[PDB]
Amino acid sequence: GSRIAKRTAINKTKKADVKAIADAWQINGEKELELLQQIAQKPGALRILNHSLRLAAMTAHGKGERVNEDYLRQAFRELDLDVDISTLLRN
Repeated sequence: GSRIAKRTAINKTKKADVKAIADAWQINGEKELELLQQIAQKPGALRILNHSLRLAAMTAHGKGERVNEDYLRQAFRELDLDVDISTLLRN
């Protein structure tokens, strides 16, 4: 049957919801792999933050993106997380 995972999982938890955004994606290379080493398998909640957390892997964001632990925030924050990171950007 359907292979739906355990929805409602703990994606970046709530307390680590903004701390993961820092050590979660390209923040170091070994400390970020750990977070996802136990987060993309038990998220069930990205979507909400994924709207702009999809950047965690998008290291080419041609519009606004830093290059380091900050990049993450400048990736899923430099924009807004409501429409700029949606599917609407160009003209």
